Amino acid sequence: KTYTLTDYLKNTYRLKLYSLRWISDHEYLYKQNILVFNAEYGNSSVFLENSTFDEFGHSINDYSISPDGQFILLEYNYVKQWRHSYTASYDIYDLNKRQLITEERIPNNTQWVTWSPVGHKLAYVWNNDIYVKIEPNLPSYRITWTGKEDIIYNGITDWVYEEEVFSAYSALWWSPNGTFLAYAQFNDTEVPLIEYSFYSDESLQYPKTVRVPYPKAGAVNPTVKFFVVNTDSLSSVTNATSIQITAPASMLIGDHYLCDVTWATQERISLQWLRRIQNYSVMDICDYDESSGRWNCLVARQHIEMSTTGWVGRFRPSEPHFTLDGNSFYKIISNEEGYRHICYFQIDKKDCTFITKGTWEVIGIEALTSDYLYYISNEYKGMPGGRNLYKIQLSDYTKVTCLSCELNPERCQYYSVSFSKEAKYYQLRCSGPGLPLYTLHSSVNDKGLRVLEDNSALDKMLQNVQMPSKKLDFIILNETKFWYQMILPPHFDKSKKYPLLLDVYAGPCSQKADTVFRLNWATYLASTENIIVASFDGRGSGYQGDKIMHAINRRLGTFEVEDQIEAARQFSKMGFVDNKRIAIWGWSYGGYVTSMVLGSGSGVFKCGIAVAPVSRWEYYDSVYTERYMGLPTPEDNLDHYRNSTVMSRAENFKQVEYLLIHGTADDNVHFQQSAQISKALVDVGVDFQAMWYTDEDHGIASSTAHQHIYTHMSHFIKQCFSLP
Amino acid sequence: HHHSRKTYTLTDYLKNTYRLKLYSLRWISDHEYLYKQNILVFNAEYGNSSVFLENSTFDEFGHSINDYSISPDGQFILLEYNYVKQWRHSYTASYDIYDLNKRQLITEERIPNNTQWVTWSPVGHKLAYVWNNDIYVKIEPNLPSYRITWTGKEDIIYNGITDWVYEEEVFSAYSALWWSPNGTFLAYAQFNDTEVPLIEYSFYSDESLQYPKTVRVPYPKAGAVNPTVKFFVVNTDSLSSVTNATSIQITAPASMLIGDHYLCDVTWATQERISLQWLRRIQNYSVMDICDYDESSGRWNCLVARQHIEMSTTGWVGRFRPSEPHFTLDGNSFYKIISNEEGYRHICYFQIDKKDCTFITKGTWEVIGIEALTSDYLYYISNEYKGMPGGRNLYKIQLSDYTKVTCLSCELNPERCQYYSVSFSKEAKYYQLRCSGPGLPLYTLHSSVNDKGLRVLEDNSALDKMLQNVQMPSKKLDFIILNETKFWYQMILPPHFDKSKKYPLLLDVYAGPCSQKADTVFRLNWATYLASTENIIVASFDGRGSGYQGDKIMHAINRRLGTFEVEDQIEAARQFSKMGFVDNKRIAIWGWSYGGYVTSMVLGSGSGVFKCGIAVAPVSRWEYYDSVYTERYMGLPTPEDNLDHYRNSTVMSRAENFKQVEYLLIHGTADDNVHFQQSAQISKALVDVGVDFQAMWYTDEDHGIASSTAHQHIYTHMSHFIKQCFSLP
Ligand SMILES: *[C@@H]1O[C@H](CO)[C@@H](O[C@@H]2O[C@H](CO)[C@@H](O)[C@H](O)[C@H]2NC(C)=O)[C@H](O)[C@H]1NC(C)=O
Ligand SMILES: *[C@@H]1O[C@H](CO)[C@@H](O[C@@H]2O[C@H](CO)[C@@H](O)[C@H](O)[C@H]2NC(C)=O)[C@H](O)[C@H]1NC(C)=O
Ligand SMILES: *[C@@H]1O[C@H](CO)[C@@H](O[C@@H]2O[C@H](CO)[C@@H](O)[C@H](O)[C@H]2NC(C)=O)[C@H](O)[C@H]1NC(C)=O
Ligand SMILES: *[C@@H]1O[C@H](CO)[C@@H](O)[C@H](O)[C@H]1NC(C)=O
Ligand SMILES: *[C@@H]1O[C@H](CO)[C@@H](O)[C@H](O)[C@H]1NC(C)=O
Ligand SMILES: *[C@@H]1O[C@H](CO)[C@@H](O)[C@H](O)[C@H]1NC(C)=O
Ligand SMILES: *[C@@H]1O[C@H](CO)[C@@H](O)[C@H](O)[C@H]1NC(C)=O
Ligand SMILES: *[C@@H]1O[C@H](CO)[C@@H](O)[C@H](O)[C@H]1NC(C)=O
Ligand SMILES: *[C@@H]1O[C@H](CO)[C@@H](O)[C@H](O)[C@H]1NC(C)=O
Ligand SMILES: *[C@@H]1O[C@H](CO)[C@@H](O)[C@H](O)[C@H]1NC(C)=O
Ligand SMILES: *[C@@H]1O[C@H](CO)[C@@H](O)[C@H](O)[C@H]1NC(C)=O
Ligand SMILES: NCc1ccccc1-c1ccccc1
Ligand SMILES: NCc1ccccc1-c1ccccc1
Repeated sequence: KTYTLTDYLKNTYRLKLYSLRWISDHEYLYKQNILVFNAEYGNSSVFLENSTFDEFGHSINDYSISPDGQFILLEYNYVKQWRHSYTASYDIYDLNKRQLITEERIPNNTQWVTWSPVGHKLAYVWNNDIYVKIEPNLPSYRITWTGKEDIIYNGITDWVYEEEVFSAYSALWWSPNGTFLAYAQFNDTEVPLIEYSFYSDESLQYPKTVRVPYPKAGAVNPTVKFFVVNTDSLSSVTNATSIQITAPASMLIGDHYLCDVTWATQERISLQWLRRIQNYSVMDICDYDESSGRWNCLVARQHIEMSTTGWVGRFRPSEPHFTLDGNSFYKIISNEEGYRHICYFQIDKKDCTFITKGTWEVIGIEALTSDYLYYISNEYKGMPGGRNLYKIQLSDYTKVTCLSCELNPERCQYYSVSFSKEAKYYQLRCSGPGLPLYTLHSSVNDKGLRVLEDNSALDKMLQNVQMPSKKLDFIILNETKFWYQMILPPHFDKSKKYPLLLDVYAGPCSQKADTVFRLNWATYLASTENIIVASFDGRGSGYQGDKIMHAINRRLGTFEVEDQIEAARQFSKMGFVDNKRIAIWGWSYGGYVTSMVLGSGSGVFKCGIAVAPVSRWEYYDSVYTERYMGLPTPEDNLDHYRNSTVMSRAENFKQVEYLLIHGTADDNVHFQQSAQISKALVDVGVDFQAMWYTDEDHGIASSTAHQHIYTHMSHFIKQCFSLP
Repeated sequence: HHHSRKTYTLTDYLKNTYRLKLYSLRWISDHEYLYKQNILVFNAEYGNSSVFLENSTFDEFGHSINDYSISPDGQFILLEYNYVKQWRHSYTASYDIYDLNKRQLITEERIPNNTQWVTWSPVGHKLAYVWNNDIYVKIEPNLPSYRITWTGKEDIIYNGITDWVYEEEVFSAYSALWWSPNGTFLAYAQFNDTEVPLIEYSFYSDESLQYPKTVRVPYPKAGAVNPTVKFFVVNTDSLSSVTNATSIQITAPASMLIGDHYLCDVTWATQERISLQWLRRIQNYSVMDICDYDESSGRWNCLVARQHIEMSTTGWVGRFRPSEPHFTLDGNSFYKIISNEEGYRHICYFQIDKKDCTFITKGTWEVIGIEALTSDYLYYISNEYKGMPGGRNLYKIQLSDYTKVTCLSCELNPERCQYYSVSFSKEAKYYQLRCSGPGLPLYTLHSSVNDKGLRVLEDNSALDKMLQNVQMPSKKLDFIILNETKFWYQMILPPHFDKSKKYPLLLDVYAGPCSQKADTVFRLNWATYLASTENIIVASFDGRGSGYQGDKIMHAINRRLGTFEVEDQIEAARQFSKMGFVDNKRIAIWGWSYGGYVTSMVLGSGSGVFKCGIAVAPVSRWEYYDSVYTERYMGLPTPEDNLDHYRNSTVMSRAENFKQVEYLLIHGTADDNVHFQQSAQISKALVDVGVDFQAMWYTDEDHGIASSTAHQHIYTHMSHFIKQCFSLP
C-alpha cells in the first residue's frame, strides 16, 4: 500500500515528539500524567496525576509551574486571537498544600501571564494594562492605567509587532532575579484599520465587521515607548512609578521600532531599536542608577548594526548573549564577506572580533557558559540545509567541536537543542533526513546519556508502506550553488517521465531545501500519485550569506520568481520529468511567487495553486513589506511596488490553469489581496478556479477546512496531470 | 451545402452577434411620441415626424449624457449625466436644464450634483428633486428652489426617496414622490430607518484603494426592526420664499397603526383625491384609504366610509403587493385586479362609497394588468387566449356591457405572436403593441377607434436575415397533469431534435412565489447557446407556488418556502426523463436568486435525480433575506409564528446530501440583495461535512453580476462546468 491523502489528513502515521520543559539544572517535566524526570538517572515520579483536578469542571489547556516550584498556574478558556496572541482564564494552585487559591484571582479574558524568572511573582496583562502579584493570594498592583482596546497596549503587542517583530503577544521582560519589570507600550491611535466580514455560526443573522489596527505599506505605524518598573518597591497606597527609557537620538529623528529586549544583568538591560527604513539599528545598554532611581544608557555604549546592501538581520537584528558579568556579549552579525557569524563585543568598544568564520552561517547562539559558547550552524559538509550543534572554547576560538555532526550521520543532519537551566545537560532534537530522534546528553563530557524517543513505532508502521524518498542537492547558476530538494515517488525510475509539482515559498531568507524529514501533502502526492514534488532555494533565500539573501533587496517579485522558473527548466533537463506536466503551488509568499510565475508567460508551467497570496505589496503590513521594499513613495520605491503586482500579469494567465484560494477572515494576508487578483483576471477574460474559505484565517487551519482545502487541491493537481 | 451549418455559440451570446431591435417610444400628447434615430416627434397617424432635437446640440456639453427628460409642455429638457448606480432602481446623477424655446443651458440656480431623484410635474414644467435626503421644488427651472423638507439624514431619514427595502420590495423604485394630476399637490413618503440594523460587507474597489471600504446599508432581515413610514402632501401652488413649506400629514388607518405596517400604493384619483394602500407587516391584510382635499382646512381627510379592505385567508395579498386602482375620470369609481371567490385574479369594479364590488371578468385564467381606461372601454392584458398562462394578450372590455370583450392582439399574427405588452398614448387614442411572442419581436402602432394596424414600427428583419442560416433551437411549451392539475413547462430543444436520442437536460429553475418560467417569449440567452451549440435540452417548470394560474397553485407554498416548489422541480425532471428523450445520467439544475436557493435545495434533497448544478447568488436561509419579501411568504421567524419552518428550510441543514452531486456555488461579494453571507454559510456547511464542491466569488459584483467583464466570465465558467458535468468536449 501507499501513503494516502487520508493518511496525511487523519494523521494515520504520527511522528512522536519528546517535548520537555526544564525545571532546574537536572530535572525536567514530561507528559505521559505529568512526570518529573532526572537527567542523571532517567527515573520518574508522578508530579501531577491524570485527574488531580477532577472536580475542576473546566478543561485544562496548559500549565505553568513557578520557578521555585511552590505554585502552578492553570490555563483554561483558551480563545485564539492572532498567530501567537490569545485570551484565557487562570487559576493559581498552591503546590505546598495542593489547593486552588480563591482570593484576588486573576481575571477572565487575561491577555498574558508570566512568572518572574525566580520565586513566584506574577505579571499579567488584562484589558491592555499590566498587573503584578507579589504573592498569588494577595491583591495585584495596577502598573499601567492607559490600556485601551485597539489603541494602547501595555506589556502586549499590537497586530504588527506581534506578527512581524516579536513573534509573541507579550511585551513583558522580567530582570533575571525578578526585581524589575520591563515593558513596552504601543500606541495605535492613528494606525488605520483593516475591516472584513466575519460570518460566524449559521445563527448569526447579520455578519460582524472585524476591525484591526493594521499598518499596510507606507501607512502610519504604531509608536512605541519603553518602561521599567521596580516590583520590589511597589506601594499599595500610591500608583506604581514607571521609569521610561527613551529611544536613542538616532532613532527619534523619525519612525522607528523597538526590535529587541534583553537583560544583561540584574541592573542592566539592552534594547535594540530599528529605523522604519530597516537598514539601521542601534543597541542601547542601560544601567540602573542609585541616588536617582532612573535608567541611563550611555551614548558611548551604543552599538550600531547597519547594512549597505539590504536590511539588518535575518528578519530582525539578532539578539545579544551577555557573559555573566554583562560587560561583554556575543551576537550574530554578517561579516565583511556577508556571512552571518558570531561577533564578540565589549560593552564599551565599537569593534567586535569575529569568533566564527567561513562560507556558511551560524543559525543561533544556544547557550553561554564560563568556558564554552554553544551554537547551531549549517557548516557540516557545506550544506546550508543541515543543522548541527557546535561547541566553541572561549579561551581558543580554533578549538571548535561538533557535538552532533557524527552521532548518526546517516539519519541525522538537522539538529536543534534545549539546554538545562545552567547548560549542564542538553536534549538533542534531530529532525534529520531519517525519522526524528530525541537524545539526552551530559555537557561536561558530551557523552549521550540515553535515547528519549526513536520513533520505532512509526518506523515499523512505515515498513509496510511504499514511502517516497528525498533528494537534496544543488545546481549551478552563474558559478553559484543553489539548493533544491525532491520528494521522489517510491521505486523511482530515472528512465520514466514523472509529473512535477514545484512547491514554492521563496520569501526573503526562506529555506525550502533542507534535511528535515516530513510527513505532509507532498508525501502523499509522491507516494500515491507518483508526482515528484520539488522545492528550490534561489536568490533571496537564507543561510547562504547576503550576496544571495540581499539579491532581492527592494526588488520583490523579480529574482526569486525568475529563479523558480529557471529551477523548473533545469529540472526538465534531468530527463525524468514530463515537461507537459509541470505545476507550481505555494502559500503566502509562496502564493505570490506561484502567481507571479504563472503570470510570467514563460510557458514552463501547465497549472498552479496560490493559497492566501500577497498580490501587491501596498496591501501587506508595513514592518515586513518595507523591510525589503522600502516605502511606496515617488522618492523611494513606488515604481517597483507598482511593477511587482500579480494583477499586472493577468493577461498571461490565459496560458495556464489557475486555482486561487483564500480564507475570508485572513487578518494577515487580507482576502482583499485575492479579491483583486480575481477581479483583474475577470477584467481580461481569463478563466480560472477559485475557492474561498468562510471565516478561515491565513492558516486555513480548522480541522474541516484543512481537510477540505487539501482534498480540493488534490483534485485540481490530479485533474491538471490527467491522473484518474 | 447551403443548409444551416452555423450554431448560436457562446461568443454570439457574450458578444451580441445577433441583436434584437427594440422600439422604445414615449408619448408626449394623445397623438405624438418621441423616438431616437437624434430625437423626433412622430405623428402616430401619418408617420410624418419633424426633428425635435439633433444629436449635435450637446457636443459642447463636456459630459456624456446618460439620459434625458422633456417637460410635459416640451419647453424644457432635463439632461442627466454623472450617473452613479446604487441599488436596482436607485442612482445618483448631475442634471442640467436646456430651455428648448430660448435655445440654451440654464446656468442660474442649477440642480445640485448628487441628486437622488428628479421629476417634472405631469403638466407644465414644475420640478421636484431629492438631494441629501430632502425634497426641493423649482416652480420655474431658473429660479431658486423651495426646500420642502429639512429632516433628511443619510441612512436614517428619507424624504421622497425609498430606503433599501422599500426600493427593492415595495415600490420597485427609488422615488417616493407623487405629483397630483395637474401638479398642484406633491405627495411624498418619509421613511425612518433609525433602528434598522445595517448589513455590512467589504468593497475592494479599484486596486489602488489600499484599505477596503466597508459598505453599511440599513437592511431589515426577516423579523428585524423595519423602517417606519409617514405620508405627506404639500401644496406647491402656495409655496413662499418667506416661510418654510407646510406639509400635511395623512396618517395610516387605525387598523394599521396598531402594529408594524407598510405603505404599498399611492395613486392619485383626481386633482383633489388620492388613494393610499397600507399593508400590515403580516401581509394578509391591506387597507385602501381614499382621501379628499378640504378647501377650508387646507388639510386632507380620509373618510372611513370610503375605506376598502383587501385580505386573503389562504396566503398574502396581491401578486407581490396589493394591486393599484384605476380611477374613472370623476374619481368616484375604480377598477382593480383582485382574486375572486375561487382564487383567480380579475378586474373588480368598485364604487368609492361602497364595500362590495362587481367582477367584470370571469374564468380559469387571470388578468395580468389594467393598462388603460376611457369613458367606454377598459384595456387590459390577460392570459385567457387558448388557456395558456404563459401567453399574454391585449383585451378591450366595454364598460356598459361586460359580455362584450374583444381581443385586440390575439389574431394579428397568431403564429409568431402570443405575448404582448402595450403602450397607450396620453388618452388611449393610439397604442403601440410589443410582441415578444414565440417569433421574433414585433413592434406595431394602432389607433384604438377602429383597432386597425397603422404601421410596423420594427419587425426585426435584419435579425431574421442573420438567423436564416443558423441552426437555432425551438421551444416546446406544453403541460403535464399532476394531482389532476395542469403544470406548464418549456423546453429549449436543440436543432434537428430527435425524440429517439437521449439528450442531457438542464433544469433552468426560478420557482419563487408567483414566478413564471414557462412562457411564449422569444429569448436569445445562455440557454439558446446550450441547445444550439452543445445539444443540451434546457427545460423550465412552473410547479406549485407559480403565478398567473390562480391562488390554488400560487398559495400552495404559503408559509412553506423550500417545499412544494422545490419538490415539483424534482418531480418535473422525473417526468422529462420518462418522456423518453432524456439521458437521466445527465440531468443538471441551475438557478439565480430564488432559483439558486431552489437549485441548492434540490441538489441537497438526496433524490438522486440530478448529477450536478449551479447556484448563483442563492438565498440559503430565509432569516438572511429581507423582511418584506420573506415575511410575505414565511411569516415571522418567531417561536409563536413560523420559526420552525425558517429553521427547517435552510440549505445548510442539507449539506450532507451534497456528497452525491457536483455543485458550483457563485456569488458577488458586493451583493446588497442576497448577501454574500448566504453563500458563505453554504460553503462553511459543505466544508464542515467534507463535501467537495466548486466555488467562484465575483469581486465587487452585486446580485446581477452584470458588469460586462463579469457577465461574460460567469457564463464562460458555468459553460465549462456544465460541459464537463455532461462530458461535452
Ligand atoms: C497615543 O498617540 C496619540 C496620537 O499621537 C495621542 O493622542 C494625542 O494626544 C495629544 C496630547 O495628549 C493631543 O493634544 C492630540 O490631539 C492627540 N491626538 C490624537 C490623534 O488623538 C495619545 O495621547 C497617545 N496616548 C498615549 C497613552 O500615549
Ligand atoms: C492612579 O491613577 C489613576 C489613573 O490616572 C487614578 O484613577 C483616576 O483618578 C482620577 C482622579 O485622580 C479620576 O478623575 C479618574 O476617573 C480615575 N480613573 C479611574 C477609573 O481609574 C487613580 O485614582 C490613581 N491613584 C492615586 C489616587 O494615586
Ligand atoms: C425616526 O424614528 C425615531 C424612532 O425610531 C425617532 O427618534 C425618537 O425621537 C423621540 C423624540 O425626538 C424620542 O423620544 C425617542 O427616544 C426617539 N426614538 C428612539 C427610540 O430612538 C425620530 O424622531 C424619527 N425621526 C424623524 C425626524 O421623524
Ligand atoms: C530518582 O531516583 C533517586 C534514587 O535513586 C531519588 O532519590 C530521586 O528523587 C528520583 N527522582 C525522581 C524524578 O523521582
Ligand atoms: C469567569 O467567567 C465565569 C462565567 O461568567 C464566571 O462564572 C467566573 O466566576 C469568572 N471567573 C473569574 C476569575 O472572574
Ligand atoms: C535582585 O537584584 C536586585 C538589584 O540588583 C538586588 O537588590 C537583590 O539583592 C537581588 N535579589 C536577590 C536577593 O537575589
Ligand atoms: C538605507 O536605505 C536608504 C534607502 O534605500 C539608502 O539611501 C541608505 O543609503 C541606506 N542606509 C545605509 C546606512 O546603508
Ligand atoms: C405633418 O404632416 C401634416 C399633414 O400633411 C403637415 O401639415 C405638417 O406640416 C406636419 N406636422 C408638423 C406640425 O410639422
Ligand atoms: C458638480 O461638480 C463639478 C466638479 O466638482 C463642478 O465643477 C460643478 O460646478 C458641479 N455642479 C453643480 C451644478 O454644482
Ligand atoms: C425652516 O426650518 C429650519 C429648521 O427646521 C430653520 O432653521 C429655518 O430657518 C426655517 N426657515 C425659516 C427662516 O423660516
Ligand atoms: C389644478 O388643480 C387644482 C385643484 O383642483 C385647481 O384649483 C386648479 O384650478 C387646477 N389647475 C388648472 C389650470 O386646471
Ligand atoms: N508575516 C511574516 C510571516 C511569518 C511566518 C510565516 C509567514 C509569514 C508571511 C505571511 C504572508 C506574507 C509573507 C510572509
Ligand atoms: N427581491 C425580489 C426580487 C425581484 C426581482 C428579481 C429577484 C428578486 C429576488 C432576489 C433574491 C431572492 C428572491 C427574489
